[PDB]
Amino acid sequence: RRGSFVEMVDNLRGKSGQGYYVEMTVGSPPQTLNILVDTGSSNFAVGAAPHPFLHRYYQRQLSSTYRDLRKGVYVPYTQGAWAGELGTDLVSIPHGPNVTVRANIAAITESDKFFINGSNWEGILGLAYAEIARPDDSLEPFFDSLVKQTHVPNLFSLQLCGAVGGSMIIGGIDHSLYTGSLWYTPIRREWYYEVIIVRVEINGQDLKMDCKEYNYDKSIVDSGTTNLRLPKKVFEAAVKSIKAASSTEKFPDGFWLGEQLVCWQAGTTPWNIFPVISLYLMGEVTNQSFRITILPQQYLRPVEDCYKFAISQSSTGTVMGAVIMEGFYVVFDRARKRIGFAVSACHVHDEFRTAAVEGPFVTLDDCGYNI
Repeated sequence: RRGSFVEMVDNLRGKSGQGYYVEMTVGSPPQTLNILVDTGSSNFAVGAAPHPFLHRYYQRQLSSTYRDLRKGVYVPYTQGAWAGELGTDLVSIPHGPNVTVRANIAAITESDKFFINGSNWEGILGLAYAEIARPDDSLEPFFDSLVKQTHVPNLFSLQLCGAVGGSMIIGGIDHSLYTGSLWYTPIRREWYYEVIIVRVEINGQDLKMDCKEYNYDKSIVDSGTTNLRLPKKVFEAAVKSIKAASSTEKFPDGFWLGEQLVCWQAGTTPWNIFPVISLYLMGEVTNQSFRITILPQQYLRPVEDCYKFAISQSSTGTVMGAVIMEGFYVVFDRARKRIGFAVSACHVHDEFRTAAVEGPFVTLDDCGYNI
């Protein structure tokens, strides 16, 4: 649905490179917890046992509405790992829809390199599809349950604002979160939020690769990942191109690898020397595509003026992480098996440049990886 979701606006907080989170309550009576919003996974899991980096955690023994599934689960992430016990309980989202649903919950009892010290989040809400749920696809993911048990429409939208805060609009599309119009790309397959990139540009200049290279072996939208991550081949070409475009200043070879910071006196970052990056995505009409363009203010992340280069290599395909998303209002329109992009009303920019979403472009031919 469309309108004004004034109670849901600004319901996200983050700690800069540590993830965006929403407040949720579980159990009876309600226990409160901060939950990482992760479009790149499908399990709802919460710490359920003391751990050095948890201020609080879920206490199953205090919930009258708790139920044990008498089954264990473990998950490894691109980053870390946790193990737990499956169960169900009542779940609410205070600054969300006014509903309460029964959902599956992994009670996290052991973990390594998962809970980030000082992140202030205690759990994870995987918003992807059941196909990538652990132990298997029979564990209904949270959002599925929310849609089946209430009249919340099958759809949510995300405006992540860098600098961390933002908005998770559950069930609708809030028009005050974007300017211009919304462009949609088909979701290739309901597992991850898979999309297809058909062309890449650095400051208008085409990288000029077979478009299969761009989606090998998949391209995804993943709010649980900080960086823009590109297949090694695409990554090398892009960094070459980006180096060429910012030559008026030279940087340690290890800046381009994420291994070193770079700094400028306060408020003098030479943004203009850095090119803009553009991904063309497949449109909904045949042979049409559209373009999203991000600024250096997106791929150069600030670090407690200092910056880390937030584009990196991947062997698991393209991950359009938070670097990409912070430019845009992103609509995960699941009812319609599409994802929408519009210019974020909150994205960070200077006076000379802004993120963009333009289209349509005629595009010939095939870009998706097949098994």
